[PDB]
Amino acid sequence: AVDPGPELDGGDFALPEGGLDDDRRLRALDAVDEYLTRKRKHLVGYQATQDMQGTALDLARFMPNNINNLGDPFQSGGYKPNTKVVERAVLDYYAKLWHAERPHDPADPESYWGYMLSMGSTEGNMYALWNARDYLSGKALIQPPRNPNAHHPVAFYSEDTHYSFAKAVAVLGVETFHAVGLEKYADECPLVDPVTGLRTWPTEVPSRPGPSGLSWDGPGEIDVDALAVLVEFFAAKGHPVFVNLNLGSTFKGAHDDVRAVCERLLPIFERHGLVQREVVYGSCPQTGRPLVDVRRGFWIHVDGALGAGYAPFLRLAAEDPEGYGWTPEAELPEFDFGLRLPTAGHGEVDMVSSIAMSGHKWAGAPWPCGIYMTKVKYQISPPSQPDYIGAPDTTFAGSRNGFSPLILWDHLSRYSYRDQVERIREAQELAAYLERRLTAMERELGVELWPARTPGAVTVRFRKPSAELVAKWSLSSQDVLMVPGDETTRRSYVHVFVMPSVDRAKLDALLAELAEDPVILGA
Amino acid sequence: ELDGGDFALPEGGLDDDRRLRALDAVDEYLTRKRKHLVGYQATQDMQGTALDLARFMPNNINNLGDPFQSGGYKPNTKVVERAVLDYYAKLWHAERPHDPADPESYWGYMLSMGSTEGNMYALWNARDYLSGKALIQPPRNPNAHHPVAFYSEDTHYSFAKAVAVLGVETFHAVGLEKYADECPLVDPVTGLRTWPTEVPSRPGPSGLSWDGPGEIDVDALAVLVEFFAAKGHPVFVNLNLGSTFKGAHDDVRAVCERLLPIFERHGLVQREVVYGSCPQTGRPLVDVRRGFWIHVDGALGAGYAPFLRLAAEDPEGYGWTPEAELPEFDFGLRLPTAGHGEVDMVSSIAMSGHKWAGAPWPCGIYMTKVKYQISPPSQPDYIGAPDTTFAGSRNGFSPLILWDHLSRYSYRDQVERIREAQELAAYLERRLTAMERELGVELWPARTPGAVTVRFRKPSAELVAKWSLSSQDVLMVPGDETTRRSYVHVFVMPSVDRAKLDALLAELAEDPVILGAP
Ligand SMILES: CSCCC/N=C/c1c(COP(=O)(O)O)cnc(C)c1O
Ligand SMILES: CSCCC/N=C/c1c(COP(=O)(O)O)cnc(C)c1O
Repeated sequence: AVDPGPELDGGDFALPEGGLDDDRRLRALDAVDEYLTRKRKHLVGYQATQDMQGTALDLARFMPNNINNLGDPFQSGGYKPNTKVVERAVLDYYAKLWHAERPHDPADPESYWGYMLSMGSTEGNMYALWNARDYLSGKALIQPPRNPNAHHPVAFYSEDTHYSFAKAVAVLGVETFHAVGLEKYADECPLVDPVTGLRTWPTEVPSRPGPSGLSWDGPGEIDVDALAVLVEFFAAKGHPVFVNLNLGSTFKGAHDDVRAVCERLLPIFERHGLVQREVVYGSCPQTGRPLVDVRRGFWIHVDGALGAGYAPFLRLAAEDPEGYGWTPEAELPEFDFGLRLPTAGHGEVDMVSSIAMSGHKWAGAPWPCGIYMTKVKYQISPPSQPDYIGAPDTTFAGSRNGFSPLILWDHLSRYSYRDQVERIREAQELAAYLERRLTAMERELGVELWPARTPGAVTVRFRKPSAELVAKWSLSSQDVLMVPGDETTRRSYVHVFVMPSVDRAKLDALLAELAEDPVILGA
Repeated sequence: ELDGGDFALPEGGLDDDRRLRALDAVDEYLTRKRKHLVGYQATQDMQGTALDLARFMPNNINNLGDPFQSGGYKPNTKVVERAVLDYYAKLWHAERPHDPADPESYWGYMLSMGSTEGNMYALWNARDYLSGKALIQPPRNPNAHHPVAFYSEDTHYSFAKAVAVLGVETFHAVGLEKYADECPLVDPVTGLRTWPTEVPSRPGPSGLSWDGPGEIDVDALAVLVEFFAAKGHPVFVNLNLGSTFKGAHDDVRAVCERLLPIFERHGLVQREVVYGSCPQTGRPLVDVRRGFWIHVDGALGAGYAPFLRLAAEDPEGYGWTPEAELPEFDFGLRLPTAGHGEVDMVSSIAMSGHKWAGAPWPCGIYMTKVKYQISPPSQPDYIGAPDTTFAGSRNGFSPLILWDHLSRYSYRDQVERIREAQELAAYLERRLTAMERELGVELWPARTPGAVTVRFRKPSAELVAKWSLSSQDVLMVPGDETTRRSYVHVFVMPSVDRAKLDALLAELAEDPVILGAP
């Protein structure tokens, strides 16, 4: 099989007490560059854009600055070397793209609020679930200028949800429907397990079945029917509800049908008094009663780590296909802050409470970054009031990366909407091309590759090749059990993500190597 | 200031001329501010890190997963990351190499946020360890599972945030809820036994903490810890090694010496913990853990304190006797037990790379030991490496920044950097008091011995904005809004030299608020 090339050797990097001379330092940095350069040119297995030569030329000049966007993006604060003016421009652009109300205005509850992340979307998902936990549990909101389960939120998300949510749930102590089901409602699961036929609580909301009848070969989209049954169960018990929906899922690149979910859940929320409800937020200032305000009892979060970066552009083309000269083959669901639905008796309800996106995914960046966005009306009173930063502590991070706003600003400034439509068009068409070539390879060589692509996704999955090929092309791997609870049914998959830095020549080079790979051939 | 109009991003994009004009405006703004920043604990001169490392900006580097495991995302710098972690492990007297089979060996990782991530991780780790959640895979008492957090009034706001995020209760919350009338401390202002909101810091000339050094009151800590330990609670203590406003160093060694006998008396050195019930008959599955966790928030100080203590150990060899003693604080701090065994006292340390070293963005280190590692929240296929960190994707450019920094300086050069900063902080304090005598104004200058920050009366807004002076208000008698005083501080980082201080002092001497001072 192929050569992935040398790894870095730890001996070259050991840092002695006396320091390293300039020659040893440069040799080491050159080894890093040679390694990273070879790997970045061949990476096709992760949802991370690899080409930003232009941003490097333009933004290298900023590396001498210790930039810190400490505090809320909407006030400078005392740390003057900051890029909050740039950060606000990037936030504004995405607020427009996601049909949020702009400008940000602390006096307008419907207006957007958001900030740029210093980790990746893990930060945005953690923040979302923190914000939701406190909002749904009755903690105090930010300053303007009988039911025992009312304060016990329950989280719902599909089996294709990223591991950051399992992490966030544990960090924040938000209980999933699975945990609450087992603890409080052990024999009352409303779903029958398709393998066993028993009413056992599933660990996550089922995703849609594939040809097998099971989720492993399905599209990776949440089963809306299953979600609605589960949400109804807990809403009827009096619990407020947190739902995460994946817009570009980690392995399959699937898009949960956010509009279908919202249409199906709104009447459930209305029936069970979760559209508008009174909430006690601590005891009353002196005498032993409570205070009360009015809140919704549900929170829909869209994990658009990947997909919030391209879905607006695909949807633009879908709305005017002759203008963009492209009809996307798959429909991507309405998902953003513009999604508004009628009710029986509360008027139009704006359905989505928050969105996360990663900048190092579709746009590309040299480090993790991204955006969390919500609305003013959801903002929680900050944990404390630090004088020393001069700006409110409204964010998950303390010190914040102020170079990432420059990265994304530079990116966004170089492309029109039409250019952004072209980038998602080419990726969609090249993903379809890859799937076609993989099935043609199965016919030419008489090998099984198990190729699969969810319509509208920018990723294609297929049988895992040799370890050396996986290492050369940074293929991401996932094992599946074709029948849950049986380790004899394991299949090993990889996938390829067709990002804007992946072109036809790169895919053709990979395909030529797959065709001669010893695992692929010697099956 | 920067004009928002220059930065609005149109649907159609910006042309190359508008783009460059905007980027030039940003550079001009940042350059002017960087050169005058003296009010925050952030090194502003990286002395060629940018020359050396700009070349890496074309790479989407991702150190996804554990630093000590291969993963599938091959454009990563984990080899570099491990070199950096190894350097700090040695500096902090941790056991190396990292080895999952050696419980005493270090484990740590590089942060993608700043020290906020490391403080959050430490409290998460401690919460789960002290509460009996399952530990990582190697190759009676109703309060036993209810940890209680303690830290001083000079603790950074990231802890208040972390406590809220993680649902860890502070001694104040638990005191109020469970033990409302049993506070063992008397309030120095009121004389009532009201639970204070944080562990008292040491008093100043006022008899109150506001003009004190900013170090935790070890007596008060010990009284509080004993109270909750005696009730059966396990205990988390955060100690500040270079506090945010006063740059104080909690006496970590004194704290550990005072707490160990308390832990031994109340069975917190080695205790049985229930971490489940057995798969058939639900009998408690059990291992032995400690019932306390001491974290050092070295966001700032973990970067310089080793080097000062190196000089203190050999002052004639380094040609410098530090004037203040910085406490032993690290993984090497080991105390005798009642039975003449030894206990390694500190469980974790956090440090920020954008503070003492300098970086273009927030970064840092969290470090603990293998014996404390918690079982990951889930098992992910698609990353390869275990999900053992707070971040998911991780900044792999920061390891390059710190490696490059550390590679350029010997231990002796690092000792010189902290020497120069200590001497310049002492100079600043002398010049401020000389200014009070020359101009006949009261500047309230204050510097905790051994700190690299000096606090003084807040000057005009204009000067504050020019020099990025950090501000803090204090009430000189807690609860009385008429006793408010506004301070600023200057942090003498390695990028602050005599000339910069002298220029600031010349402006302060003509400042309207300083000259107009009642
Ligand atoms: C940049 S490629 C390696 C990361 C893969 N996925 C991350 C990922 C994440 C967490 O984002 P981060 O790693 O913290 O930037 C969240 N949600 C979804 C749907 C994802 O797919
Ligand atoms: C870099 S100067 C602005 C940050 C000031 N203080 C941060 C700070 C932090 C939180 O670190 P970060 O902001 O997340 O990097 C924690 N602990 C202590 C003792 C601190 O002083």
